[PDB]
Amino acid sequence: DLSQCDREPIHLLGGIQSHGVLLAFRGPDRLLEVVSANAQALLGRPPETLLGQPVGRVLPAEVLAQWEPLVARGSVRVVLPAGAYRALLHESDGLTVLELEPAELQPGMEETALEVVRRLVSPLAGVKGTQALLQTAADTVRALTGFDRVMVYRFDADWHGEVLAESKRGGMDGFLGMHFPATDIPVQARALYTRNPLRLIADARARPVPLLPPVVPALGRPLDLSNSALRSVSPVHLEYLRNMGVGASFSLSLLKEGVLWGLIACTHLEPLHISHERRRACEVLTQLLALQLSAEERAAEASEDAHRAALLGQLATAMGEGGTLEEVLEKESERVLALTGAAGVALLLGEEPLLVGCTPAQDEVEALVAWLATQPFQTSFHTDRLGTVYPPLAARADVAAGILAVRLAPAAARFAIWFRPEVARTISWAGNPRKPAEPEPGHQRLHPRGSFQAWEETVRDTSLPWKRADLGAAEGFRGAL
Ligand SMILES: *C/C=C1/C(=C/C2=NC(=C\c3[nH]c(/C=C4\NC(=O)C(C=C)=C4C)c(C)c3CCC(=O)O)/C(CCC(=O)O)=C2C)NC(=O)[C@H]1C
Repeated sequence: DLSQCDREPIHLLGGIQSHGVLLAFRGPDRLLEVVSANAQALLGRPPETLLGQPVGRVLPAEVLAQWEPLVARGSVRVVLPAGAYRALLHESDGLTVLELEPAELQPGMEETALEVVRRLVSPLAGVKGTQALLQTAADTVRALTGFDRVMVYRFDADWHGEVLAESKRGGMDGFLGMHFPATDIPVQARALYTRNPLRLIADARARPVPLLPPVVPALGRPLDLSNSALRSVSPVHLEYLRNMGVGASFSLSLLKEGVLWGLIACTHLEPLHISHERRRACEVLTQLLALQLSAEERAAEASEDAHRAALLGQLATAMGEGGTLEEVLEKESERVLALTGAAGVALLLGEEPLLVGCTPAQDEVEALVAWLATQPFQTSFHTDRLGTVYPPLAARADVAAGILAVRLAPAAARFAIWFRPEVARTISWAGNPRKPAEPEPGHQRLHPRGSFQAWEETVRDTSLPWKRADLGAAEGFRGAL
């Protein structure tokens, strides 16, 4: 992909976080093949001397005595000398990978989890706007995690993001409404998070624990840690969190109708571990928000549709109430523009264009009509930045930053073109986006940027996007012309 942020193979770093232990076994004798260098944390004896041993001679009796439900469920609670641990299994590179990490200590967590689910599945939830949905999603995740700050972060069209909503304890500073470059979460990070929706950085300042040996010897590269709960993250991102003053981090992928829409990102000023079962509870809340968002969006799409269907009906009644088509369209100007949420429309019904609302002058309409007759667009053409593809109108963002054109004749140049002004938006970046990272001379190390202080730009010359109901309304109005 684009830069070297994207090139770091974050699933192949060969380290796990220090609060857990990892063990990987091969073949039917279950021979210890990959083990973390801290494995004495939970194995009585030094890990390098257990490379090669069958699992019955490696693992504590405790874990062994739970081996059956472990194998069949992929997850079980074990009570070690060192406390209650949560043991997880998965498969990677032809190995069975056992991960142990401290287990949930509150017997009532799940009970607490069901109560915050209620807040978010609630009878008529999200009824005071989807902003209120985002806030409640932030509120319930922080209520359940104890994280100092919880945010809802949304990826925009170019994969830079913005904070839509924030929930934070009193005195925490936040980033509500701020924008962040796409490189802050690079492309191979976003692909990993599409397949693994959860990740915890329990202590941003702790050192990664290496795996032994540093390659899986069959393959000659490190063990793949894509599906590991204990995967230690890219050192650059740990530096990023240090620069933010963040001691611990936990984020959840928001997948909406197949694709990565955003994250629920949590941060804490001190280290903080969240149990595997408490993070699975937070995942239920994220899927719940994604469900509520989809439901609310489809409903909005449906209600908008009915509005445009009401309109063409009111225009149909209006025609055939007397007069010519140009006559009734002129009187029904407001409805004609409403169909696509436009400020103006030019109709080429044969002769010189009929100009309704604010449109460019007659001559600019004639030039554009002649140019649209050249392009390939089947039946309808639309853009929200006319000026990047049609320079003669590039300076008239006041009346024609976006257009929506429909063909009224096969080879002839007959069209309805709706126009939209620009919509200026003043955005605050968290840091200077022209300098999204501080590379070392020679560009081999790379470091995060040093400051996240507000940096303001106004985006000009672009209209509100054309909505699906806009294109539907226009297609339906071609018949009447
Ligand atoms: C040149 C490389 C860069 C880089 C690398 C990077 N970032 C990664 C993960 C990650 N970044 C964020 C960003 C944010 N956290 C916030 O709170 C906000 C806004 C308020 C932002 C924009 C997040 C949330 C994550 C996910 C991990 C987490 O802490 O929850 C990764 C992948 C880490 C991994 O191993 O998975 C990489 C490689 N960041 C840069 O800024 C540049 C320099």
